[PDB]
Amino acid sequence: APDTSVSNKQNFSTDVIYQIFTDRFSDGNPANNPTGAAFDGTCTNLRLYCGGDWQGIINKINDGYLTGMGVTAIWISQPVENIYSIINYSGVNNTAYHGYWARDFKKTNPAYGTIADFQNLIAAAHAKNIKVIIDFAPNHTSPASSDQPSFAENGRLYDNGTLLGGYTNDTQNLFHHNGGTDFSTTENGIYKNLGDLADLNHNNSTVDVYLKDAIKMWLDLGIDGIRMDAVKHMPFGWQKSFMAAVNNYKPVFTFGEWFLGVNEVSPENHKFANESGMSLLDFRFAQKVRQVFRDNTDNMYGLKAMLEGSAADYAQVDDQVTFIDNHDMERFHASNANRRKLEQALAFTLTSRGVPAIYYGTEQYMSGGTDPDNRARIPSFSTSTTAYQVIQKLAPLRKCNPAIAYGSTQERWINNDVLIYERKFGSNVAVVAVNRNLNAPASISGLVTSLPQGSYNDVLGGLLNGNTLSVGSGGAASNFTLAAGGTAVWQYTAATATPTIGHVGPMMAKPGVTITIDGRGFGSSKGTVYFGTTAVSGADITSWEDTQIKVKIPAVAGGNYNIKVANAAGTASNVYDNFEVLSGDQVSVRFVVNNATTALGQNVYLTGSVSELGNWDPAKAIGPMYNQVVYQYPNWYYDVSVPAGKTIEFKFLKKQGSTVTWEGGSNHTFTAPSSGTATINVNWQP
Ligand SMILES: OC[C@H]1O[C@H](O[C@H]2[C@H](O)[C@@H](O)[C@@H](O)O[C@@H]2CO)[C@H](O)[C@@H](O)[C@@H]1O
Ligand SMILES: OC[C@H]1O[C@H](O[C@H]2[C@H](O)[C@@H](O)[C@@H](O)O[C@@H]2CO)[C@H](O)[C@@H](O)[C@@H]1O
Ligand SMILES: OC[C@H]1O[C@H](O[C@H]2[C@H](O)[C@@H](O)[C@@H](O)O[C@@H]2CO)[C@H](O)[C@@H](O)[C@@H]1O
Ligand SMILES: [Ca+2]
Ligand SMILES: [Ca+2]
Repeated sequence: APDTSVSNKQNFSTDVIYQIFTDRFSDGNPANNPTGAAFDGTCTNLRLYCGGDWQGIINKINDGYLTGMGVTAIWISQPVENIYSIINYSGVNNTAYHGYWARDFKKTNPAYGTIADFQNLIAAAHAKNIKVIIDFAPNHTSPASSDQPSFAENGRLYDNGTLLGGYTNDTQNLFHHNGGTDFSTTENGIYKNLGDLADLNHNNSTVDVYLKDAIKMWLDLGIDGIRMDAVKHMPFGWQKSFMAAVNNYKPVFTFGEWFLGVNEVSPENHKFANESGMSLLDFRFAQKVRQVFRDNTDNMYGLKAMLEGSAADYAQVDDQVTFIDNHDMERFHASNANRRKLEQALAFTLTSRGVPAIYYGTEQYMSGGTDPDNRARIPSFSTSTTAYQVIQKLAPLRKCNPAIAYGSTQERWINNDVLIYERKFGSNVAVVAVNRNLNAPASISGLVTSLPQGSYNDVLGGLLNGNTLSVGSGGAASNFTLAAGGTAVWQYTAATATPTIGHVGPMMAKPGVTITIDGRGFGSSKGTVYFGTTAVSGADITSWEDTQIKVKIPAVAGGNYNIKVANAAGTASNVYDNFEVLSGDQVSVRFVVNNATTALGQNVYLTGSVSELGNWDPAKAIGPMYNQVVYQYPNWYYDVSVPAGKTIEFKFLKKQGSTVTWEGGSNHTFTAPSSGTATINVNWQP
């Protein structure tokens, strides 16, 4: 099938996501609605259930609402069984309508539906070419109080109705018993509770295995992607081990939530996105779009910087999920603000790099502050708004114009208020002009593009006051005026004659797994795929088309590789880098080193005998290690993903800048478990 097909669970770049809060979309089946003091059919009390379900979702899909808009994927609330307790948070009653308070991951939330409802959901969606994504939140169970076992459901965890354990008297130690985090350090928000939420302990085998098994069920249910909650609050290594489990079974596009504040830029965030096996919600894009188009606290120059920098910081920028708002911020649209801002920001996001996500009700200009305020019931299914039409006109271009889905980004004109960018992929080009100034037009002269000579109509049809464009020879545009609040899109498409790789997924897996290579100009006859210098052809290439290739990863040694393709005639493609070949199935192991005392600005790292550990390369060492919560300095710890059942040799080191100090003696040695987790404790050899 082509790259754009609904069946492509590895690439969401040509798609447009619609983020839905199940409870607040549509109640197609009142019968499953909760009753009593947990329900509010008026949905005036934003903390109880309003009754939205899967059925309601099916209904909107079938009656043309989402399809009419151009949406091609839907992202919904965590489907698992939540707690039933109404929780009084100082006079206010709170229900689990949000689905973030899990009690059993192998069961559904009856307020949303039955498994059969779920299966119908996927069916209906699929039938209409819409992919399905679900939230997944393995960091915790529910709000619990260690000495007030009667409070809520005491963070109890079940396994398909079977009681695993509770927060009080946690002998098995399923949970963390370290107190609450003050979000002070990365280490602090990982090993402590998020408020009163029962913190799961990924280091306990039971927990480890339970979670890995739970996600398979859903995978077996046919989901197209997973949205991970609180990735920044769980151990990185465990998460990488989780990714491996998914990818080594049934790979699906996975993205996590790692909140970034205004003007915040984190290297940890980059690294996670680059090596964990999942991509992230592009908080950096979001924050910056808001400042520029909404709060007006930065200008075009700032957008431009975020664009060029992110491109450099993320190994796979096109896998970052963009948006303008979501359930964790106030609605972009403000009561009394000019709608044109929300419109401009939608246009922008839609034609920009990444995977655009639209928060339900945006197209309806919903207003609302922070939680619970940004979680109201969509008040209407009108296709008549300007926003609905914007999406409707742009969304489809992600499928038909590869420049938009996979192209580079390039600034071609700019000032404080204006920004003209060019996207390019093969013989495809898209040019976008935005004039944030709602009061002043701009004189546009000196514009050069890669567009062929000719005239171009605004793809928006003038909806946002766009205009036509006249490109002369040399792609130089003739002078024009860009109306105040003006937005225009122009484009050029044509066949690509040379193999050009636009995307790869999954990006990390063991040999034998089939990966997906999307692009253009691959031709129709099988060619060759290169993993590094190793060539793959024939049978192992399970399928080959012009825009997509499916191939089994050869049994090469664990590591990082570049991928490349060559057509049947031997013409080679561009290189796609950063593919990680695992050394085998993975397990999560806690490494602990005793008495490794450092000096300031000097940390301990870990390295060893396998690719998962850097292969003795200090530039690729794991770390820096943690040292405050679980184990206190001078003891250091760290949760690492390693090849299951393999015998491994390792050593700790002290780095400072790029200046290294090795532990003395001989490598330590250990054999990873076949499954479950383990804890290796040793002392620093001087
Ligand atoms: O002529 C190519 C030139 O076009 C754009 O420069 C603009 C500039 O952004 C505007 O602020 C204004 O000064 O007009 C210039 C065109 O004369 C690209 O930004 C620039 O890099 C490029 O060289
Ligand atoms: O908190 C992590 C911190 O640990 C290391 O610093 C040690 C320092 O070397 C010791 O002499 C002692 O004063 O305790 C510090 C930890 O609290 C790393 O040197 C440092 O970079 C790192 O942030
Ligand atoms: O370079 C591969 C080599 O790396 C490690 O050797 C360290 C050694 O442990 C240190 O004491 C120090 O002398 O630097 C060596 C790196 O050149 C592993 O110990 C070793 O097995 C491996 O071959
Ligand atoms: Ca219902
Ligand atoms: Ca945690």
